[PDB]
Amino acid sequence: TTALVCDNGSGLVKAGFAGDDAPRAVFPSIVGRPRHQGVMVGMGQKDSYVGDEAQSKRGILTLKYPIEHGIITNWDDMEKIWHHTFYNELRVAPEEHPTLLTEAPLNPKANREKMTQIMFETFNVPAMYVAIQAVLSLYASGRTTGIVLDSGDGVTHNVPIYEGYALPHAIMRLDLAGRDLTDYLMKILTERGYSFVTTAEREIVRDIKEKLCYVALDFENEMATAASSSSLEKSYELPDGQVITIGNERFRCPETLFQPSFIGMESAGIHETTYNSIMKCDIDIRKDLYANNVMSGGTTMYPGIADRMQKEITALAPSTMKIKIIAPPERKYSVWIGGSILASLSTFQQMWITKQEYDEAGPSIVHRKCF
Amino acid sequence: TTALVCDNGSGLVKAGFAGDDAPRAVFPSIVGRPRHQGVMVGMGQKDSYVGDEAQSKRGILTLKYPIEHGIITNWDDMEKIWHHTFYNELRVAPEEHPTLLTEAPLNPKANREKMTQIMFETFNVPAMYVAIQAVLSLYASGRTTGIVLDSGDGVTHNVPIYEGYALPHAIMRLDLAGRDLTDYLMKILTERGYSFVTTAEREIVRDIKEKLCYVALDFENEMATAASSSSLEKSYELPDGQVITIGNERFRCPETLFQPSFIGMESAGIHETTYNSIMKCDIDIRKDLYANNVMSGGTTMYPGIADRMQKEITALAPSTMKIKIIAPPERKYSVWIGGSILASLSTFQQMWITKQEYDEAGPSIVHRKCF
Amino acid sequence: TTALVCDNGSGLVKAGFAGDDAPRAVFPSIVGRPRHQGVMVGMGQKDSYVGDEAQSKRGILTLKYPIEHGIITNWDDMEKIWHHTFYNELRVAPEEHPTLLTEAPLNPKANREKMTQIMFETFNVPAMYVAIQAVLSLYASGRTTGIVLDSGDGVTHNVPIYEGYALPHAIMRLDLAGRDLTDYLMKILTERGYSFVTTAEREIVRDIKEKLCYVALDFENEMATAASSSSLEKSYELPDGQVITIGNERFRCPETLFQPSFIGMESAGIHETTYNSIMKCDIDIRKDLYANNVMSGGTTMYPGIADRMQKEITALAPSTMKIKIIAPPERKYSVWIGGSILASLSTFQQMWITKQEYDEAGPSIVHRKCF
Repeated sequence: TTALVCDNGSGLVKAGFAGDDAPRAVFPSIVGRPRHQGVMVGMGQKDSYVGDEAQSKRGILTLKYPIEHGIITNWDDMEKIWHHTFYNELRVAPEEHPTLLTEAPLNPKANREKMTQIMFETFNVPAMYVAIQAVLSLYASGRTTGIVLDSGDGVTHNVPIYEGYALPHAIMRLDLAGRDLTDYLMKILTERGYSFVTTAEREIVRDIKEKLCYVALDFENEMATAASSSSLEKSYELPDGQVITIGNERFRCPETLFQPSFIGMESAGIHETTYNSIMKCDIDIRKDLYANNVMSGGTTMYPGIADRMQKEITALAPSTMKIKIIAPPERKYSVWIGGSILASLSTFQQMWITKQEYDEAGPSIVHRKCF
Repeated sequence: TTALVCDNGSGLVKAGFAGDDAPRAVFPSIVGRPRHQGVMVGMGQKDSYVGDEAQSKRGILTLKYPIEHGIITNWDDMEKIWHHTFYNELRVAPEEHPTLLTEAPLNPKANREKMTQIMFETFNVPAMYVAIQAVLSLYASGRTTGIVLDSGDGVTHNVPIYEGYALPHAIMRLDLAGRDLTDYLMKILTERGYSFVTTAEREIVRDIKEKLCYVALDFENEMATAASSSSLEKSYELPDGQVITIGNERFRCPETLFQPSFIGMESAGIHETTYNSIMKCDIDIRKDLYANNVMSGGTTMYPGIADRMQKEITALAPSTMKIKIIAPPERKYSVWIGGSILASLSTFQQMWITKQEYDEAGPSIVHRKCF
Repeated sequence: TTALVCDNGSGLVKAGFAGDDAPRAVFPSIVGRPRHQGVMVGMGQKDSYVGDEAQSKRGILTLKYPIEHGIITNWDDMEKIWHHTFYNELRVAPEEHPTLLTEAPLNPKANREKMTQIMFETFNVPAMYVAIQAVLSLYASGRTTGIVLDSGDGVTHNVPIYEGYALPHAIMRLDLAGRDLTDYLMKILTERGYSFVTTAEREIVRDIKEKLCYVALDFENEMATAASSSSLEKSYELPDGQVITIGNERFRCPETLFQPSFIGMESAGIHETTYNSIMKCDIDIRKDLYANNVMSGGTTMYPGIADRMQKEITALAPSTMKIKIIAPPERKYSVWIGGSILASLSTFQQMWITKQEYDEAGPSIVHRKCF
């Protein structure tokens, strides 16, 4: 009695069979529709494109994401994707295989409830389970207890976990991502003496961030040194036809995660927030949580972020603690992997949700059953 | 239920039966009337000559074209031609056979409407359809999707096409032809040191263009080399009784299509215009459109034009594209052939226009039904 | 110590003396060059015409605008214009009078820097200042705080302002203008049953928009009523020799500004964009900004646009706001007037930019000094 794992990401969709250790089918979750009327005339009496079919036609077409992190607002597009995943990608029948679905942290009551109903009434699967993306990531690292920061191509969250059990009532959402960082990056460049007011320049700033941004061991020490000298300056030539320069900007951009005050947020930096989440956690797992801090997703990929996290937590630490930061090599696909191992374990078998249980208790049962 | 195909060209008329792969009746569409009164006195109490009858009497008589590309202004002459085509040429009854008619791009509302009315009220055909000359050409090459440049003996147009569907709202008209090129050709010859001010000389320049003009791989490279040296010079003796010489002129004449700035036009060269038309096209057909560029008609016959087109498009191309230029051997009769294959296909059967549909919606229905 | 005000528009140039309340010298900024070679032969061994000299010769000559809104790409032509303005128009010496220059929103770093350098090194003026066209318009209405929509004969922008201070980092550019609207207008006419495929017809559509287009109190209500009935239909006879008709088209054309979705733009309507700009603004000026919304320029002239703006903003408003729309009678020349009043005020005297300040800080200093 194996199950299918469908991971709904913030930019990519991962599908596979239970007991498999690597995804064999990955594709973005996008809907292709014409940008404007001129595109529509040449469409050829057809509506839209779904899946890999629209992937190579992306520039011309408007791509809409069924998932906003976050929250699924377009149900009609989302349905097409699941169909495409099970049929065109997986090439298996949903009725003969159970389905494992992922959910965004703090998922709305209407949104979580509608999805489960579709799986049984529409697809008519024998049994399906819904799990948290952050929870899955911890399993992949092989750690049952820990805290995982999940940043994908949409949203970033801090979720504490014990022996596979999470605390949804204690999950905080971070709205700070690379795009926000880029606007800050432009602000710092302007102070330096480089003007990036035009739209073309802003795109260039984005490229600069992606390839020329890293984080230093001590921000206050490094920022002042970079601000008063040209020792850390770098220059990059883009294929478009012009040359731009970046200096203190390279480490200042990622800094805002640690110090939100630079962008203008009421909430305190990520390093303190991680601390608050662990403090609110179970008494015998805190020791494990500090030594099991794991970051997941493409956005948090920036090298040295783990080292930078280590620097602030140790300096700002109280007294009865030790700080170690973990950054697994497979962190990009950590979320999918945890579900796979979890589904292959005996302990998780009792935690599955069936059709009969669903009808009587509703999708709400997820808070009581799902950790 | 077969149909007759009547192709109304910018100099030749092609007629035949549906399912036939080659025209068996071709003749120019001309009206013969006396040039002056002296011709009129010897006429023999008669008005004018229509069809093949006036073809061998062309020098003496004024030939008027019912079609200006373009736009049909003389209805009375045009009617005679259709009659001649169906009766004297085809030798079939219009009432027993459906008729397929062609139309010029951006055909005026009054002109398109009057023609269809004549076909049903006058000829009383069971059903008739009107198609675009450019659209037909693409079918002949066996390509359902592509972009075709149509240059005949009257006008040149760029029309994008997908699965047989065209975009009339996005069609641009080119007024640059060989005759315009010839005037330019005279201008360049004058700079060189050859004087062609007299009328007889101008005719000679025309002959020179027709037999001694070709296009080089790189215009800027070649023009400077030709201008500063006699290495590319050629001389031709006309049967009339005099000898003339052409050099850099041979490749400069066709160049204006690529670079309209030489003649004095606001609009940019043809290579850029083709690009603009494809960009405005449907998202999944653009990849096909670049690899399916097809040129049709006698004017664009000049060898090396396809090679020259290839050179500029690749050099001026952005980044996410590949450039291939197609020049089919049967391009002279490509327009007629596409209609023939199209009429023999099941998919096109649903796209035919009938008498009842016509009366309620009018000739306008053509934009909604005809691609 | 008075100054000269040179307003560089998107079609007209306004010049005058500081302390004057009305422009006494206005002329389009155009360069006259031959359309083609035939014009060139009759030129008379001369290059081009600048200023009022080329104004009555406009049909024959190609007119090039030094300013693209927007962005100045042709420096050589632009220089001639300033010379003509100060000398032939103004009839004053640039060296004895300070010069006030205007700039397009989001002006490129190279373009803004080159202009200021020319004013001091070339003209050698005692002192010159550069101001934003949108910022100037607010002063003319007599309001120091507000938000101004600037649409001329080139580009449309939304710029928030407080006590004379603007926010260039928060300025969004609108590419929607009457010409774009006209293409839409043709699309709606086609649906109705009127065919405007030919080029001559398109010009007619333009005339129709200019004289027969207005905006109704409720678009959704009115569009459906107009679509299903002939009650709002109008007909116009052009002097050329033909008669055309317009109905629902009259209010649908201006609508696209409110609802960009009709043309095919990712961005949301202007009414929402104005809201976003104010929200991002200073805390004590928002109350003033909503009650001080001012529109400037010829394109936004269409009567009822202010009334239409009022309808959507009130309906889509959250809770803690009141909506009032202001449309000053002198809005056509509002941009020039604000500079005039601003130059005559004591508060602005400290905000002027001098030669010594310029050389050390560069043209960039404009973001720090100019609001």
